[PDB]
Amino acid sequence: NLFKDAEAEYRAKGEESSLHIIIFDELDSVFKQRGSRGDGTGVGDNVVNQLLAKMDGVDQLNNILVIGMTNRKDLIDSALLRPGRFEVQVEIHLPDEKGRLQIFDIQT
Amino acid sequence: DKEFTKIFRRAFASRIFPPSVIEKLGISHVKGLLLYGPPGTGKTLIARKIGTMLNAKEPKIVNGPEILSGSSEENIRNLFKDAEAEYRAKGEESSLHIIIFDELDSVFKQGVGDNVVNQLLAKMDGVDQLNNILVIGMTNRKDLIDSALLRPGRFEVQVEIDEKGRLQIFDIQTKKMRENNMMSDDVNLAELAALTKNFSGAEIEGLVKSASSFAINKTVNKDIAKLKVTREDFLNALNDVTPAFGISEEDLKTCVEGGMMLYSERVNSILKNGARYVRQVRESDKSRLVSLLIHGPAGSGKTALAAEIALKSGFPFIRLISPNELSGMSESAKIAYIDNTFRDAYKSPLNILVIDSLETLVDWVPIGPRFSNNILQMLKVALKRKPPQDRRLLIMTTTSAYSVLQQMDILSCFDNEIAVPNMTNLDELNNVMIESNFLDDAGRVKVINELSRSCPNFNVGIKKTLTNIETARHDEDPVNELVELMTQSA
Ligand SMILES: Nc1ncnc2c1ncn2[C@@H]1O[C@H](COP(=O)(O)OP(=O)(O)OP(=O)(O)O)[C@@H](O)[C@H]1O
Repeated sequence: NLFKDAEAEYRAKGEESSLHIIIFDELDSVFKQRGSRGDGTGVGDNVVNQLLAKMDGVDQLNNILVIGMTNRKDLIDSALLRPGRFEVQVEIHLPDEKGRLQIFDIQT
Repeated sequence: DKEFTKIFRRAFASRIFPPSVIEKLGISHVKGLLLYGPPGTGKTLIARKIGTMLNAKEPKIVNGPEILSGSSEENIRNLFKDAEAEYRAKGEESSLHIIIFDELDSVFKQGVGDNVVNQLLAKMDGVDQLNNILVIGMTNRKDLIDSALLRPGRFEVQVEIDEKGRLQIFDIQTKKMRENNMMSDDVNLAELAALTKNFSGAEIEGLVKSASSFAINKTVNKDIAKLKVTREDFLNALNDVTPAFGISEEDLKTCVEGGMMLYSERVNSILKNGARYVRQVRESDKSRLVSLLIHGPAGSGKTALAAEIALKSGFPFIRLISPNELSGMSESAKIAYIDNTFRDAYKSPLNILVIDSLETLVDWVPIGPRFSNNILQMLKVALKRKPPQDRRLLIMTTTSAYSVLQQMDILSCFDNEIAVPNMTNLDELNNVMIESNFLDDAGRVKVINELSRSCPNFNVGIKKTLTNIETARHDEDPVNELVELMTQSA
C-alpha cells in the first residue's frame, strides 16, 4: 500500500515522474532470515516475499529509491543483498580527530 | 561441449527408438538430471536451452521459494495433471514434458517442505511409469539436497556446470557505449578482462556503472558533447566491486620478493639440477612421481630457491603448502585441508607441489619430545602415493632439522637430497655488497680489510646479511657499524 503513489505517477507521466523516496527504519526488525523455522504463523515470511516481489518484479518501476538503516547487517536476510536489491552498502564508522573537532564546534 | 555430448549420448538416446520396442523390452528412461555449480554459471540458461533444443514441451518455470504456500501439496499434484492426462490419452506417444524447479535445496531440505517431498515422491515413482517427464534440479549447494531423493532411480545423472567468453560478454555490454563514439581509444577491453579474473556478469555490470559514475562526477561539481568515458575511471572503479574467489599462485610469487643474487656458482648448480629434474619428469612416461628434499642450515634460504625453480618450470598447476595457511585450525581440520590440497593435484596432466618447513607442520618441540603423530603419518602416506593414471607430480619439500627426520625414520620416503650451504668466503660478501649498492667503492674495499683481520671464517646466512646491511644503512653508513654488527652475528 506504500507504493501506490509512485505507480500512479509513473503510469501517468512516464519518465517525467519525480523521485519518490521511502526509508525503512529498523530494517532488521521484520526482514529477518526467511528460513528461521518455528512451525507457526507465517506472517513473518510473506512480508519479505511481498517486498521482494514489489522490488524485483517491479514491472519497470524505475523512479524509486529505498534507504534502509540498521545496526546489525548479519541479521538481514541474505536474499535482499544482491544486485538489483540494495546494491550499494555504506559503512559509517567512528569519527576521526578532525571530525571530532567539527562535532564539538557544531554542538557548541 | 563435453557435458553437452555426455548428456545427449547417454541419457537422451532411448527416446529416439521407435516406441513399440521400448514398450516391449521394458527399458526404463532416466528420470532425474541434477545440474550443479557455483552461482552465476547460468544454470537457469542451460535449463531453459535444453527444452528448446530438444523440441520439448514448453517448460514450466517455477521458483523454489515461491513454492511456499495443504495447498502446497495441491499445487504439486496439480503440476502433473497435464502430463498424466496426455499420457493417458496416447501413452508411449506423449511428448516430452520438462519441469524445472529453481533453487531445489531452498524447499527440498532434510511442515510444508516435508509434505512437498511426500507429494513429489508419491507421484514420481511406484504406481506411475511416466517416462515422458524430465525433472531438472539445479542448486548452488549440492550438500543440502535431501537424502530421500539421493538414491538410484532418482537423479541418476549429475552434471557440473572463460577468458574469451568474458571478453565476448564485455563486448556485449559495451556495444552501446562503443558505437556512439563516447569511448576513448586508449581503453583496452582485453586488459580489463585480464584484470577481471573471478567476476560474473552482474559484477561486470556493476563495474561498468561505477566507472561511468566517475565520468559523471567529472562533469557535475552545457558542454555535454565532451562526456567521454576514460580508462582512468575503469581503473579507479575496480576498488568498489569485489569477487568471491581465491588464488595461491600469488603466494608462490611473494616468496621470492627479495630476488636472486648469484653470489656463488653453487646456486647455479642447484638451479641446473632442478631444471634437470623438471625436464626428467616432463619427458619420461614411467617416472610418474619424483620426490626431492632440500636441506641445509637454518636461514640459508631454501623456500625462495624452490619457489624460483617452480616458477621457472612453467607447469599448468603449481601450489604451496605453508604453515601460515594452517594457523588457527584444529587438528581434524588440518588433516582434511592437507588431504584436499593433495586431492586437487590429481586433476591435471602435470603438477608441482611445494611443502614448506616440514618439521613445523608436525609441531616438533625437543623438550618432551612432543609432536603430532597423526599429521606425520598422513604426510608419510601421502608422499608415496602414486597419482592416477597418466598424471605426473613433482614434490619439493624443505626442512632444516635433518637429524630429527633421521630419528623418525621417514628418510626412506625421499629419492634425492640437495644441500644448501651458507656463504663463508668474503668474495660472496663483496658480491652481495655490490649487488645491494650499500656503499661506495672505498668503503666496500675497507670493509673486507677490516673483516679479514678479525674474522677469517665467515659462516653467516644470507638472510642475516641482508637484514644487517639494512639496519646498518641508517646508524652509520661508514664501516664503523657493519664490521662490528657482523662480528656480533658471527
Ligand atoms: N639462493 C638465494 N640467492 C639469493 N637470495 C636468496 C637465496 N635464497 C634466499 N634468498 C633471499 O633470502 C630471503 C629470505 O630467505 P628465505 O625465506 O628463503 O630463508 P629460509 O632459510 O628458507 O628461512 P627459514 O629460516 O624460515 O627456514 C629471500 O627474500 C631471498 O631474497
